[PDB]
Amino acid sequence: MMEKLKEIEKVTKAIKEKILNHYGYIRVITHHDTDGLSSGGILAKMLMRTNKLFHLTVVEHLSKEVIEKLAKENEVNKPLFIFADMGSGQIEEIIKHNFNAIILDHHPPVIKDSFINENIIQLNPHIFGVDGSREITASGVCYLVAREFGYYDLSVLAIVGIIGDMQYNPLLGLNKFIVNEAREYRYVKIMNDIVYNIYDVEIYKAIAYCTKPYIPDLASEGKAFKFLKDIGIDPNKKQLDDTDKKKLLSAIIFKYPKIENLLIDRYLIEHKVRDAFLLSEMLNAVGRNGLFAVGIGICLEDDECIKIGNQILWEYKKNLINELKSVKLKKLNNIYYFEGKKGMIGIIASILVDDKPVIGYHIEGDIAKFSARGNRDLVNRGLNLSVAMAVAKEFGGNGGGHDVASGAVVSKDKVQEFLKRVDEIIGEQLR
Amino acid sequence: MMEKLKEIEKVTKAIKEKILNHYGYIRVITHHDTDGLSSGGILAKMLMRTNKLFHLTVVEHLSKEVIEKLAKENEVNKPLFIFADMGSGQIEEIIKHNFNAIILDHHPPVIKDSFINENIIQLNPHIFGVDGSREITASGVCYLVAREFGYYDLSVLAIVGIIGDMQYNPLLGLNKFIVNEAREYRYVKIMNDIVYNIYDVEIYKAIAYCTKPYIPDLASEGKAFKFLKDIGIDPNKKQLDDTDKKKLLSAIIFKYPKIENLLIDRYLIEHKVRDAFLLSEMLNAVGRNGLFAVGIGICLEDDECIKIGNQILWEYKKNLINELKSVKLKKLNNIYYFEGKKGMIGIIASILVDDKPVIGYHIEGDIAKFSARGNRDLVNRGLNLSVAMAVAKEFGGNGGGHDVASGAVVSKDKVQEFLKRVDEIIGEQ
Ligand SMILES: [Mn+2]
Ligand SMILES: [Mn+2]
Repeated sequence: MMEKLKEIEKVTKAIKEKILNHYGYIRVITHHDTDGLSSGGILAKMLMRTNKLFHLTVVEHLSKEVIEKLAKENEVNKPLFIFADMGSGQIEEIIKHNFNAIILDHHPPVIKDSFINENIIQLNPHIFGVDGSREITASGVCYLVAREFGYYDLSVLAIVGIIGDMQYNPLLGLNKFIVNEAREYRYVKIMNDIVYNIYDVEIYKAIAYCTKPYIPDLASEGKAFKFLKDIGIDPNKKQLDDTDKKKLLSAIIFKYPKIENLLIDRYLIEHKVRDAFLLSEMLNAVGRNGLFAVGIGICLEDDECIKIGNQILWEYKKNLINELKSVKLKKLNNIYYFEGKKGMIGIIASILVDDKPVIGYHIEGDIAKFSARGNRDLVNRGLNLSVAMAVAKEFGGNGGGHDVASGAVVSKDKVQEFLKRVDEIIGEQLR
Repeated sequence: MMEKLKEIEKVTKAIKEKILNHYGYIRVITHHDTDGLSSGGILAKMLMRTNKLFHLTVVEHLSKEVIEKLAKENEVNKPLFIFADMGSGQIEEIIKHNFNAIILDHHPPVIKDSFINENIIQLNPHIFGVDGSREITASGVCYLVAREFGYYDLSVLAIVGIIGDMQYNPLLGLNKFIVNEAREYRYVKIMNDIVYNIYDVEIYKAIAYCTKPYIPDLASEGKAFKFLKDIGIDPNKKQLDDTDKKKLLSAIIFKYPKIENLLIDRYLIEHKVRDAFLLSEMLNAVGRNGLFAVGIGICLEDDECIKIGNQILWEYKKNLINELKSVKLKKLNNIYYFEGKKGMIGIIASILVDDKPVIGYHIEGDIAKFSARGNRDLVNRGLNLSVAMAVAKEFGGNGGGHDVASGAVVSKDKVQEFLKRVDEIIGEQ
C-alpha cells in the first residue's frame, strides 16, 4: 500500500508542479453530487493556499456541448483546466480541443494513461489497478493531490465524498488509508453509533424522515413519537445513549428486522458540520436543488451557507418521505415495481429495496425508462441486475448496468411483458 | 445622516436585483491593498450565499491595457463585471466597451450618475455628498450592498478596510454607521488599549517593528529589549497590563513628547484573526507580496492562509524597518520624495509624512510608479494630490486618486514630472 502510493506519487508530484508553475487563469469544472462538491471544496482550498485565483464551475454532465463551450474560452488566455469527478469518460473530446488539462477522476478510463501528451495529466486510480467503484472517490483523488502540499486537514472532505458515493462499508484500499491518515492527524474520530444520532435533532424527527433505512411504519412524526414514548425514551432528546439504543433496537427489530443497517461507524470531522454523514446529506440536498455555489460555501465553512444547507436538507428530507409514501408499490413473484416521476426513480427504488429487487419506471415519449435496484444480500444469493435488465433487447429495447443497480429502456406498450420476463429471470438467479 | 442612507439604499436595492437576476458568468475585479482584498472577501461571501459562482481577479491598477483585456471576455459569454475599489475614474472606458457592470468605488467620480445607462450601475458615495477620503471605503460600499441581503456579519471586513484606508480616527459618517451596526449585532467589540498589545508577540518585538508610531530610537530588538528592562517591564511578556502600560506610556512620552497614537480604540471582531488592526496589517503584507489568493483565503478564514499571512506579515514588517533606515529623503520646494522598492512606496510615504506631501516611487521596467501622501492638515489648506498627480498626462501616462493620497505612472522622466507636481502643490497651497 505504501508501494501503490509511491507509484501514484509520481503522478501527484507532476500535478503539483504543473499547478505551481502555471500563472494564467485556472478553470475548475466539477460535478454537482456530494463527491463533486467535496472535490470542488478541496480544490478551492488547495488553490487559494498555493496563491492561485481560479474560476470554478459546477456542471451536471460533461457533454460534448459543454466541452465545446469552454474550448471557446481557450482561444485567448488558454487557461489550465482541472476537471474533477469527470473528464476520464470524455477524454477524447478534451484531447481533440488540445486543452491544457488535469483530470482527477475515478470513472473507468477510456485511455489508461496518466500522461497523455505534453499538456494533459490524468490521475485515475484504475490506471494503478485500484477499483474506483469501491476503493477511492473523486474527492479522495483530489485529496491525494492536496497532500503533496501537506494539506492533511482537507482529508475531512475526502471522507465526505466517500460517504456520498457509498464506499464507506466496507472501507477499502486508498479510502481506508485516507481515513487512517485523517485519524492519525486527528481530523476525524471514529465511533460506532446508531444512524439516528447523526442528525442532532429531536430523535422522533430523525426517525420520521430517515431513508437509510426507510421504515414505512415509523415514517411520520406521530408514529415515531408514539413508538419512542412506548419504549420509555424521551422523544425530544437529540442523542440516544446506550440504554436508549438497546431499548430502541430491541423494539424496532419487529418493524424492521435487519437492524444491522441501523448501526454505522460515525465520522466526527474537524469541520463546522461535525458529522460527516450529515454534511454528505446536506451537500446532496443542496446539489439536488441547484444551489451549487452554496454547496462550495458549506465546504468552506461559511456560516450562512451552512444555515441555508440545514434548511434545504430538511425540506429535501420531508419531500422525499412524501414522495415515498405516494409510491403505489406493485408486486410480481420475485420483484416489486412502480411507475413514478422522471427525477427520482432510481433514488426511490434504492430506498425501497428490502427483501426483493425494486424496479421503477417513468413514461417519457413512447419510451418507458426503468431503474432496477438490489442489495448486498440479494447479490450474495445470486442476483445480477445487468443480466436481467439486458433482456430489454428482446422487446426492442436496451438494458444493462451493475449486479446491484441497472437500467433499461423498452417501448411503452411492452412494459408489462418486459417486467414479466425480468421477474422470471431474477426468480431463476435466486434459486 | 440616516437620510443619506435612504438615498443610497435605492442604488443598493437595484444592485441586489441586478445580481440576483444574473445567471451567466460573474467577474469580480479588486485591488491588492487592504481595502481591495477586504472588498473581495465581502463580495466572495455575498455571491456564494446568493448561489452565484464567480471569477475573482486582483489587479494593482485598472489601466486602459487591463480594460482592453477583460473586454475580450465579452465576445462570447458576456459576464457581469463587479468592479470593487476601482472603476469610477475609468468609467468612460468601461462605457466605451459596453460592459455589463457594477461599480463599487469611493474615488472622486468622473460621471456623477448612479444609473449610467441600461448596463452600468455606479455606487459611489461622492454622488450623495459623502467624503470618500474620510467617511467610507470600498469595503464599506461593498458592505452596503451585502447588508441588503442581511449579511451583517460581513461588517467585520468593512471595518478592516476602514482601518487599512486610515479612516478610523476620526471615525465619521458611513464608517461610523457601519461600526455601530457591527457592535449592535455583536460582531465587534471596541476597547481602548496600547497599540503594542494588538500583535500578541513579545513586546520588545511589538515595539521594534511598530510603524504607527514609528520610533527610530527603538526600531530594533536590541534597543527595545533594553528600553523595557530599564523601566521595569519584562520584555518577553506578550500583553501589557495597566501598570506596565502607564510605565511605558510616560517613559515614551518623556523621551519623545511629539509622539502620538500610543493609545488606540482596538476593534475585536468575530473573525479567526480577532484583532482588526492586525488583520489590516496582515492583508497589506500579503497583498504587497503579490499573494492575492492567500489574502482572499484569509478573509474567508482558511487556517493555512492565516498561517501564511502571519509568516509573511512578520517578514514584511522586518523588511520595512530595514528600509526605513536606508531610505534617502530629498527636499525640493514643497514636497519630499524618495526611491524605494515595490511593496514599500506608499507605506513609507505615510510613515514619513509630517510637514509637506511625500511622493515615493519605484522603477519597474521602463516605467516609474509613484505614491503621494499628505495628511488631513494639508488637504485642509487645499492639497488634493489627485489634481497634482494627474499631470502624468503631460508625460505620456495618467494619474489620480483621492485628495489625500494618489498615484501616477511612467516613465523615465521622473525628475521632470516630479517638479511639475511640486508646482501644482503650491498653486494648490
Ligand atoms: Mn464519484
Ligand atoms: Mn480605498
